[PDB]
Amino acid sequence: SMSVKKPKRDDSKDLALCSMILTEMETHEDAWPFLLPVNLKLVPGYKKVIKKPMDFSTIREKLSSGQYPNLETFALDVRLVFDNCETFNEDDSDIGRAGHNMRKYFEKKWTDTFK
Repeated sequence: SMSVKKPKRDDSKDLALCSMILTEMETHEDAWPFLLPVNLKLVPGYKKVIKKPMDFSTIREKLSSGQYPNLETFALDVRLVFDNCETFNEDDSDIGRAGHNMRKYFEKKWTDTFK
């Protein structure tokens, strides 16, 4: 509350560490469904059904240009990529399995780096 603060957590390396995690996600073999925005002219249903599209390139541009105020807003966009994938793709598809694998990979790096 006013003039009463918990001790200051060091957040000065967060930007660098989220960049490293994102590099690792970009270079995973199962990243291919997620590297670029889904083409809304060529994929029927996507525009109407997926209210907030997100992809790794879009996260990388936001990260590089100071559009994440803190590490939690970064994790929300990464998880959005996987939540959108589950909304649109069957679990038993290559893309559906890719998304489960990537979410697992991300969540371990997130815990090991910050928790």
